[PDB]
Amino acid sequence: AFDLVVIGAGSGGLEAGWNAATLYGKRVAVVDVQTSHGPPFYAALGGTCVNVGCVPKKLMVTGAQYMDHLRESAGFGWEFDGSSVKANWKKLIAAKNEAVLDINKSYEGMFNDTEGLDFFLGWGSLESKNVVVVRETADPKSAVKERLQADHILLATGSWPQMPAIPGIEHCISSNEAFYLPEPPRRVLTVGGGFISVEFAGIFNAYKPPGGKVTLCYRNNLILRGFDETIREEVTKQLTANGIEIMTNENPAKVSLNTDGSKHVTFESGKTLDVDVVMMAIGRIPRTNDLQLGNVGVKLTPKGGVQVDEFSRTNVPNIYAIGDITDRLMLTPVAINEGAALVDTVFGNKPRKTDHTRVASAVFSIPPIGTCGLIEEVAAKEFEKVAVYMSSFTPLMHNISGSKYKKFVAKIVTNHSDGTVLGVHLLGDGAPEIIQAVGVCLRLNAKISDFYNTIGVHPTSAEELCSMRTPSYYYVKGEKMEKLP
Amino acid sequence: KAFDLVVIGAGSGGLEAGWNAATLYGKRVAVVDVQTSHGPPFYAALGGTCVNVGCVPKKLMVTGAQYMDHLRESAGFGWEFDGSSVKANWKKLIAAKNEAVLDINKSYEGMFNDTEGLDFFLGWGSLESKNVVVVRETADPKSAVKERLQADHILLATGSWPQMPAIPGIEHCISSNEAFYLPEPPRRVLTVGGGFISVEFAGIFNAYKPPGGKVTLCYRNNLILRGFDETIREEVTKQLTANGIEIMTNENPAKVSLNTDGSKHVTFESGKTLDVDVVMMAIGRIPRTNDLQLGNVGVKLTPKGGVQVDEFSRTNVPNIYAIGDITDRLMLTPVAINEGAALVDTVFGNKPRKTDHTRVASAVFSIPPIGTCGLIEEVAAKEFEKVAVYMSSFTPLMHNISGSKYKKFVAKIVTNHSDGTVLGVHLLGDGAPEIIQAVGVCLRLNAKISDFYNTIGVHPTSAEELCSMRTPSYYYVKGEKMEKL
Ligand SMILES: Cc1cc2nc3c(=O)[nH]c(=O)nc-3n(C[C@H](O)[C@H](O)[C@H](O)COP(=O)(O)OP(=O)(O)OC[C@H]3O[C@@H](n4cnc5c(N)ncnc54)[C@H](O)[C@@H]3O)c2cc1C
Ligand SMILES: Cc1cc2nc3c(=O)[nH]c(=O)nc-3n(C[C@H](O)[C@H](O)[C@H](O)COP(=O)(O)OP(=O)(O)OC[C@H]3O[C@@H](n4cnc5c(N)ncnc54)[C@H](O)[C@@H]3O)c2cc1C
Ligand SMILES: c1cc2cc(-c3ncc(C4(N5CCCC5)CCCCC4)s3)ccc2[nH]1
Ligand SMILES: c1cc2cc(-c3ncc(C4(N5CCCC5)CCCCC4)s3)ccc2[nH]1
Ligand SMILES: c1cc2cc(-c3ncc(C4(N5CCCC5)CCCCC4)s3)ccc2[nH]1
Repeated sequence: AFDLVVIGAGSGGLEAGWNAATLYGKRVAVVDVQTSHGPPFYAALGGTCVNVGCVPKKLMVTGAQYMDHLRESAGFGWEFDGSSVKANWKKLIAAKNEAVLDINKSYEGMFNDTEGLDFFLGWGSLESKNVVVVRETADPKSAVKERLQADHILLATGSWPQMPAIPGIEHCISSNEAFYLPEPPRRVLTVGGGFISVEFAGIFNAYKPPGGKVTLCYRNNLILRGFDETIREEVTKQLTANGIEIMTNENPAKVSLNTDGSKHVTFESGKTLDVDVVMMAIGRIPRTNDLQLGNVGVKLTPKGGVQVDEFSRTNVPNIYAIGDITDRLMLTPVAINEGAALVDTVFGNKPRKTDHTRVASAVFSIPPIGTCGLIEEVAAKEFEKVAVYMSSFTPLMHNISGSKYKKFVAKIVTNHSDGTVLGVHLLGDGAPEIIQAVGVCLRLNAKISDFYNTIGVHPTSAEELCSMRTPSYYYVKGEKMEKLP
Repeated sequence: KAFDLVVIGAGSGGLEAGWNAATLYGKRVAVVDVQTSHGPPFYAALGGTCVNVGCVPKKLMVTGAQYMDHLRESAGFGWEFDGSSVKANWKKLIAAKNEAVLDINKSYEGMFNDTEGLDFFLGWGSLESKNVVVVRETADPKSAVKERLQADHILLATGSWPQMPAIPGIEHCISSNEAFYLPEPPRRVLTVGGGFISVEFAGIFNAYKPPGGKVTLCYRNNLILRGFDETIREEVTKQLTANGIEIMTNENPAKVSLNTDGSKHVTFESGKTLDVDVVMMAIGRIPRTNDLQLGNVGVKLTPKGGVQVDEFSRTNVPNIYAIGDITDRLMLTPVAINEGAALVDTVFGNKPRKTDHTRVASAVFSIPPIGTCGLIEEVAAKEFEKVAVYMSSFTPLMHNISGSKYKKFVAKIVTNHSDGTVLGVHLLGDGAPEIIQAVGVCLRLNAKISDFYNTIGVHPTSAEELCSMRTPSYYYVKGEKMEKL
């Protein structure tokens, strides 16, 4: 039967499926490859976010921040036995595991008491345009155990870590394995400039044993591509100031094992480095190869993502795709938004589509980032006159903390014609929390004057966004100079 | 000496006015204050109450006090150290706060020194005549004249002063002013008042008290923090009690006597007794009109005691104005600052401006803190016929792991249900003050509840919860509460 079958019980899949059984009394199947977090498939019921993404990572960052809190407390008069201090990775992971497994179970409970909503363990594939094969493994020639007849098929299998084709890649891990290392690595190399590499660099930096060293490498000049440039250079500096070695214009060429089990990394430049863990975080790719999409001619974009329209529909009439598989904005709240939007269009004539512009996102680096809308060099290309407001203060408390390097950065980008805010980019503690309501402002087509005529809350870092009245420089036609001529 | 503007009180509102008039419109400005830096004998100084004995030093001290929690909470995330080696040094906190405040003092001098048309005068300002501010050596009219400043315009900006009740033994009590300079942290302390100052200091003393210590907060009425949201009022009461602070509602001191060792024997009106080492009165703050000689020129006061002003900060006497705490409206730094800016724009610029006093975001730095903007349920139910109340409250995952399960987060949105416009937002928990800032911008844009829940969330954050409340938890219709329509 089944009005809807969902392949992938993640952020997008679970929302679409719940908004259908409960909202419209439809019959829904959901397929995922595990009931609980962990090896060998890592992602499981709940999604990447719940099992090996946003949720456990936040807890681990929050754990890592305590290295700073402990150090910084001395400036405020706190003393304790310094050389009795121990960062217990194993207690942290155990505490993370129980937190995730609690959510695993709650969804398990959700399924086992909601009619029109049933869950099927195993690997979903596309047999025909109205049937989904639930096999036992990813092997297409493994035992079948269900064949779900479907009116509507939703593809929500998420994304998967990218690995470059070098010798020794088997000895490298991804973020997935990072969540389940039995020991915190003494020497670790995270590969890539993206947010995952940066966040884990901070986590490992906090929990590493004595004699330790995190190194982060990037093949190009400046990490965190696609983020505001001043923020990119500052985060680089502040990570450096907290002991992380940032190693740009380098890329691993091979990886051999040493006689102790550690990794001997050789870079393209000929430079070498011995580490205990090599974590590849060079990209996330859409997870399509186990779905047998060739069997029904489901089309892909030039980059291996499932092509869809503004209503999440493929070339195949009653097959849909949401979340990370579409290779767009890889964010849990967007995948959730797409899932809820997909349903009420199809199962309730409430035609909603998701807005992908001006979406607030964070990066829980130490220090963290918050961002919404366009960066300045992008805004310059589809607007005639762009204004950039910039304020970079060392917060109140870090004069005392001993963490003088912790500069807060606040940047607003406008179409200077009418002063509409196109972008807002924040660096420093609080940024992720500050930016959320900035999302709401941008959605209300807020102008710069709406910010600086708003009365500040003092003392806050957020305050700064209401204290910038005059541009620092402009972009006209795409050119950067200080004064408007 | 002849000037365009003479400002009495070099504080939040005063300085902003003087700086703006001098730097934006090239006017000749004199600013008067009794000290160039913080502390005894006059506490407030160049920079204002906020810089010297207010928002700035109290935040640093709250931040200091938060490390008690962080150190305890770190164990949940695998941090190990000798807990019996932990102790807080109060003199180091005070010393560090002193440096930070001093640098702002030092910075404000040098602003005067380098900006022409903007001069500082040390001493006590007063109205001799409608165009003459007299500066004397002391607050006493009999003291020697130092200057007689001719003025086209006079701005009164002397702030407020701690109200001290007229009970016997009041001499043995202190105010916030002296609390900032205590040589030792009080083992036992009574903070008298239900307002934000008392609460914040109770948290500070709670963290820094020595072994066997006890903070007690008393308040003559039933529930602390009048004017704030009732759930938050009741929660922060629980969370303070949960962290070891004894709350003493419906109680009020009647007298104080000295014990043999120098401690304080408080007797309440109810007859109950309590021994403490410090009694800090924070029962209110009253406009500082004592020493300004307002009767000489006939400046009128409100029946409440503040300087009466129209919406453009004008007194009854032409060319004499007043802003900030002396007007006895919203005793907040940014409001005074906005009032000063609006005043200088109007008088010396060619466009009238006035401070909007509604929908002003504000904070309380309890642990955890409050962030709030707009109306509370009860006030909204008098103004509007139909009122919705969206609510969300839970102990966040982080704190279930931390061990501080008492730390229940609270988000609330008050709406006029007729059109859905947000009238009030209220928050309790980590990052609340940072979150609420951009919420101030939203409300200025007359945002509706739909604009929040249709905005895409940032995950994982506390703020996210503001964009996830789609149906009212209850309603207020025609003034009456009900769980339904
Ligand atoms: C380390 C890390 C940190 C992140 N942090 C954040 C963050 O802070 N904020 C944020 O917004 N986003 C974050 N993300 C991204 C976020 O997790 C994804 O955007 C989100 O999970 C997308 O949801 P989805 O439904 O598209 O895919 P997912 O939620 O990943 O769901 C895919 C699910 O489908 C299952 N599956 C796959 N193939 C099959 C098959 N053939 N048959 C059956 N089941 C299958 C998988 O087991 C998986 O559980 C992070 C990602 C990573 C890797
Ligand atoms: C403990 C405490 C905590 C606070 N926390 C916050 C907060 O977190 N956020 C917030 O927004 N607000 C806070 N406030 C309120 C804030 O400090 C005031 O609202 C603000 O300082 C008012 O500024 P003002 O310009 O009215 O006068 P003030 O800033 O108070 O300055 C007035 C100045 O006038 C001087 N003066 C007085 N008499 C004379 C005279 N005769 N001649 C010359 N000079 C004179 C004084 O020395 C003083 O420096 C706090 C207040 C206190 C007491
Ligand atoms: C019986 C019902 C039941 C429901 C839940 C839910 N958890 C989260 C739920 C929600 N979504 C998120 C992922 C798909 C469901 C839907 C209702 C509340 C908002 C989250 S419902 C969890 C356990 C349950 N047991
Ligand atoms: C040496 C120090 C020095 C400091 C300043 C200022 N610091 C803060 C200033 C501002 N205010 C604070 C109170 C009214 C002026 C004015 C600019 C906006 C931010 C704060 S101006 C200006 C010139 C200075 N020369
Ligand atoms: C610049 C001046 C300055 C002055 C003080 C104090 N002055 C008086 C102080 C007090 N002295 C009395 C003798 C022991 C404590 C008296 C005022 C109340 C707090 C302590 S603290 C503290 C910090 C200061 N920085």
